[PDB]
Amino acid sequence: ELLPPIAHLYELPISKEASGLVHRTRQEISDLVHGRDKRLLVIIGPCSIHDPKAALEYAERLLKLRKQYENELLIVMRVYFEKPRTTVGWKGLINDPHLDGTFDINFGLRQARSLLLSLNNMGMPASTEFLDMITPQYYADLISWGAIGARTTESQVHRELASGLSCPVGFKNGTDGNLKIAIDAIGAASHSHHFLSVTKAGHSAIVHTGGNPDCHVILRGGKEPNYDAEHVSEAAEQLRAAGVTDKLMIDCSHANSRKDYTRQMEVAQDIAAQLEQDGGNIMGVMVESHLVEGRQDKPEVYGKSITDACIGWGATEELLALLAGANKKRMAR
Amino acid sequence: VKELLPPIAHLYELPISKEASGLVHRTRQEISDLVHGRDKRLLVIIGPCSIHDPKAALEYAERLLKLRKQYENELLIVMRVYFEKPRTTVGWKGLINDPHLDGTFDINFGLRQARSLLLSLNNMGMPASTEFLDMITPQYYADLISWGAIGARTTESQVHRELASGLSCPVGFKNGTDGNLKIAIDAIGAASHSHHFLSVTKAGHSAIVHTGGNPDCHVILRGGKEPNYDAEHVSEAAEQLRAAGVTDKLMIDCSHANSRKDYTRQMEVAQDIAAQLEQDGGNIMGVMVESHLVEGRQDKPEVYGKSITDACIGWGATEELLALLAGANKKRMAR
Amino acid sequence: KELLPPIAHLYELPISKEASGLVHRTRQEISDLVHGRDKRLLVIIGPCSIHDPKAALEYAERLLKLRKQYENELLIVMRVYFEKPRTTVGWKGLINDPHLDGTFDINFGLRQARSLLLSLNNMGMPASTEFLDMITPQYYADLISWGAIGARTTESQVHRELASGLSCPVGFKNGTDGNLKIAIDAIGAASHSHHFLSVTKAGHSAIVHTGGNPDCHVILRGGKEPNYDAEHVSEAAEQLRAAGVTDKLMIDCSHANSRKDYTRQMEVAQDIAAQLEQDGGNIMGVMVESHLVEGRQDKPEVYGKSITDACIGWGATEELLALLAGANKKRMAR
Amino acid sequence: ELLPPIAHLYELPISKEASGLVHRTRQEISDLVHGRDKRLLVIIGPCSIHDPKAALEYAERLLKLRKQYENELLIVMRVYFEKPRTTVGWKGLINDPHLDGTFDINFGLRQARSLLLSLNNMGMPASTEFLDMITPQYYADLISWGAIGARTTESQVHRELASGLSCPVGFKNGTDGNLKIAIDAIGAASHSHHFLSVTKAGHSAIVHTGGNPDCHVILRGGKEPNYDAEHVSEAAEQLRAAGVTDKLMIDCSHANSRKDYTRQMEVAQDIAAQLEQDGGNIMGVMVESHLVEGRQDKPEVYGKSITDACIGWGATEELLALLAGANKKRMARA
Ligand SMILES: C[C@H](OP(=O)(O)O)C(=O)O
Ligand SMILES: C[C@H](OP(=O)(O)O)C(=O)O
Ligand SMILES: C[C@H](OP(=O)(O)O)C(=O)O
Ligand SMILES: C[C@H](OP(=O)(O)O)C(=O)O
Ligand SMILES: [Mn+2]
Ligand SMILES: [Mn+2]
Ligand SMILES: [Mn+2]
Ligand SMILES: [Mn+2]
Repeated sequence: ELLPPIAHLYELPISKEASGLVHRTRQEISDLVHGRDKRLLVIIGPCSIHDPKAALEYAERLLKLRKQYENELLIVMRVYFEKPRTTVGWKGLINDPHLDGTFDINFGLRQARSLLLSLNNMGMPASTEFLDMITPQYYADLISWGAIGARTTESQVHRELASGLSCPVGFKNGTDGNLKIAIDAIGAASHSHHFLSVTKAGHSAIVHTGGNPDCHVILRGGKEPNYDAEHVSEAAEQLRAAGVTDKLMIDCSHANSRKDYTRQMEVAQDIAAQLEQDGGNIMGVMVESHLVEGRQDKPEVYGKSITDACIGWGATEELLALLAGANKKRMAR
Repeated sequence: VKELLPPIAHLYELPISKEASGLVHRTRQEISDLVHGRDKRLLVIIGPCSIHDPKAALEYAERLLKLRKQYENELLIVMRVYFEKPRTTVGWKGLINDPHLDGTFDINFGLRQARSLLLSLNNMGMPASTEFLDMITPQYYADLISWGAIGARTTESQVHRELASGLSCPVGFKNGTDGNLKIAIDAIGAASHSHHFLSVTKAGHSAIVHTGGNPDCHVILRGGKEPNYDAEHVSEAAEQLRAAGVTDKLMIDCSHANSRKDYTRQMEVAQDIAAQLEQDGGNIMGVMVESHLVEGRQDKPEVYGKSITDACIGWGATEELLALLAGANKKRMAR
Repeated sequence: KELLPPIAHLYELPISKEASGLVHRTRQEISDLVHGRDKRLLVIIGPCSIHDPKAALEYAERLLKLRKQYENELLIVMRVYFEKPRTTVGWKGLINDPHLDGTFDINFGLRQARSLLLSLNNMGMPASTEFLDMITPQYYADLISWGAIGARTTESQVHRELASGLSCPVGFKNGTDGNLKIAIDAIGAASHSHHFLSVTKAGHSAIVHTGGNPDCHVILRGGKEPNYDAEHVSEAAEQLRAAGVTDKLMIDCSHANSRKDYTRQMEVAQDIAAQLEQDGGNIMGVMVESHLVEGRQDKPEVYGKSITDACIGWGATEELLALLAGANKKRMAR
Repeated sequence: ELLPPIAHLYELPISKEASGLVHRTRQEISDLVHGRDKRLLVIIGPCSIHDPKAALEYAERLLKLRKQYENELLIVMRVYFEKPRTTVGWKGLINDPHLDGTFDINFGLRQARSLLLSLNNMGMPASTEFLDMITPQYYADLISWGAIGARTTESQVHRELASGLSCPVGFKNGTDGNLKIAIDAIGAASHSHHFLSVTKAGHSAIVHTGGNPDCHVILRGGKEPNYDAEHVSEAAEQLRAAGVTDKLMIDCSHANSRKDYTRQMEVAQDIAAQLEQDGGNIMGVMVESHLVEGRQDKPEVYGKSITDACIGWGATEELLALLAGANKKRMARA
């Protein structure tokens, strides 16, 4: 029997501190999306959260780099709770918290909220992919930035959802490299919509959204990678042609790394080079990172991904120093 | 946030009848048989791109009904009764979302009107098909639907695969808007399995549902960068379907990216399909045709029985096309 | 079983401009009687219980002409009782068992009740009922111009709570053995704001915060002995004033005041008429159990005849209203 | 914005131990009601719970007597969360937990469940008055015995509620002494009913109850006390005449004590004397007891009632020893 959002909000109300961090971080990101600040947003963390203990440890380490680079980078943790599978598979912590096919969703949602509250309370803002239609009411108030995945960008119900989120939202290009669907998606999500959704009390209702002003595109690769300068420039021209923001984000992972975690660094280096030469259209990057590098099918090793392979903590330090140094130069112009 | 009546309210005013229930049951089975190769009739999903007027749709049904009966040994005719439309950016999302066509978004009326029409259609002997786009609306009218599509833009979406996994009707997954067929094959795999996810009950309250899987899914070739209707394309698709361990019987959409911005090309496509059915065409179990009383399209709903969404062929062309397919499939069935 | 929420019935049967206006008006007009601003006599009259809408519509049609005829002396409002409190067990009314066969088709019952109430208000006839259940009122309350809380539930806090949140005037009946203080206590209670659990138009439980009902009053319905007469009214008015609440009250001609003998309602009416002639300043209303055809029956075989408490018939009803109208015309002249 | 029962059941699931205690205690009480065991049920504790700390402390002390006297008495704590007022007033911990007019009902219901779980976990079963229609779904699973109050015994919605409780239920005679309404009530509650109620998920629904076979009456005084032998005998005769159990419970407090806390001991002494002589129709008693005696308007003194005045802990030890000694003799005859 599903507990409604209000049950979880009662046990874990948002705090003054978390509320302020979310509010502030959303604004700060808005400023990047609309070209009012030239810091580089960095969405970085695990492909998926499967352990909260490890995620809290990861956050603790990342928090120090968030503070150290705060003049060059705006660091936000990937705290992904919902995973889109190619066919079937584990859909994430909310759907299957115990990782055993028991689908204890009430526990999952509790655990997700708790972790998010803790993260915000320690000073680390959170980001996630919004995949399910009904789960967001549980934890959305604790999210500073949202992704709509490559597999759902073209979907109208996801564009509808985005249109009503209070956080900035990144739409990824399609799994074969279609960028126009993400540009279309900003157009869609920036408008007001009417559709069916569920309330904080667990009942279905008609909602009227005001539109999300702060959407942007994410280059995640397709058949071929789309990260490089030619690709960014091409994208920016298409964005301007559609009358939407020409500031975009580049995913170092996934189709841009050809599903090879050791290539995220190459992509980061290419981005760094663009930031040095010009790179005026770049406002963010995305990196799949964890305590320990690689991936594993069963959750045997602590702080190691059970979804997409991540770079480890050492490589993570390198990468952030690389980007911070490069962006400091861009901001000096 | 505005008041929404739960499904049970609409089920109370418009309960399914013995007859509609039996037609739905029977038609789902009949389609299952096509999907799994037990019957060589050709499913034909045919009707408007979208329903915007119930009067016209009832009239269209009246005429189509006679052909459904006339061709029942060769074709299994089912009407397109599409209530939910996926836009490229923004636009009118269909009768449920905006029944009045004026931006009033009177969804309670929409859902009532949709159920009423569907009940009337089934009652007169015409089965109905629609695209399932929204997650929460299906509980309102799903019991009146004999076949469902998941659109090109949502086939890759996991929530749509989940929804499909719990529908009691056969379901067609369309290839992607640029021609990706693997996403539809992946989608059958997904939807055929059991899933656990959040959904809303007949009473309007969110809940965890545990679906049993949908064994009757299949692929639809709707074009992409290049059309995928012809024999080479069908054969390539059947090989990929067999490789994935799912049914190699598929459906071909004559409309959309296969007709490539001419409604009248649907006839060319139908002719090509007819030729395949004559030569061999063993992998084809269905086709899809965008048809209305009057041909073409219009931005405003000024002309009766003319589409306000994608352009359709008219009634005359519709008669030609069905006779063509019937004649051709009679031959395939004789071998 | 799957209960439809109030909004489902409100969608099919929205209140009309006309019904809405009649309800609003009639509640005000009654308020005026309760607080002594108008000397017309409220008359709550109709069947003990509604078991057939056809008959009730026919009854209303006839009563409507007397309501118009006597509108300067009487304010006539129909008893349209959907919920019945049993001594032990029994048929609890149309909402609970509409088919009268123990099928308990409550969704139908509530639909039928609302439909009837809408039709009644639409034709010009205001409606009254006893509010017994906690959750049913959300379905039809908007169509009710006056409400009773029964003798068996007046002392109950959940009924006082419910009353506190009704937008219509409410009569509290004295207890089944004649206790009047519980009804006076009940006005105190219901006049204040309350917080308690209730169900929304959407069918979900919720905390409600009521504003209080300023239009409550007492009803004398008999006990071990009848309490209708002048000595009893005077005694009651003194107790009401002592508690700081309205000393205008209503007298039930039926039930314990008639000693469960329908032919005595007329005696009681005559005694009330005499009081209205002599003085009767504390009386603002009466209650009469009336139908098309007099008496009662266990099974619903005869049309327009009660299956609950025995009622007077249409002829006697015409007599009684003329009696009260004539008597009250005199009181108003003073 | 009201949380549904499932939210509280998720945070505070019933334990194996509490579940077993409830199950067992309900059976043991059933046995008393139907004359299969001659122990004396004792419902004892505060008039109302306003502080959980004090209630847990009270329980701790009572638990030792429950164990000491377990062969003669079956002791169960009064843990009353809902209070019926004469007019207006504080309605109990659930309605206003903070005691300040903030009506924080979500907190109240949480606190009530938590306290009840703790009580059952330590070995102390709980009893309460069921007043509200929607609150029971929150805490009912933790209750071993239920009362329907003097003010609501005649009410059909309370008889309906009772008909679906899994615990034995005592119906009190009316505030002026009417016993027949309680006998009628057992008749009613023992039958199946159909009515509207709210689910564990917080949505309204139609419920079909199976009937409660374990109801009995409670003598709690009226205009005059009804505790004595003549009154018991007279009640038993009426009970037998109605075909329901002639084993009853006697409240030492309220009308019987004449609203005087000191008086309860007298009543207990009279009951003890009946148990010695014969007292075959008595299965239970009710006592209003707390740490400290008397009452107070504001919650200034710890463990002292803010509702009806209670006897203190000392007097409580005296009373239980009195009843235990007396009932040991009754049980020896057999
Ligand atoms: C899988 C997902 O990215 P996508 O494949 O949607 O680009 C993710 O962010 O890990
Ligand atoms: C729009 C939809 O088709 P799709 O573009 O998903 O093939 C339809 O059938 O009208
Ligand atoms: C039963 C009820 O009267 P009461 O007994 O509450 O005075 C009625 O008016 O039918
Ligand atoms: C007040 C209530 O009992 P009653 O007055 O119903 O006998 C109680 O037990 O506190
Ligand atoms: Mn990933
Ligand atoms: Mn179309
Ligand atoms: Mn009556
Ligand atoms: Mn008390």
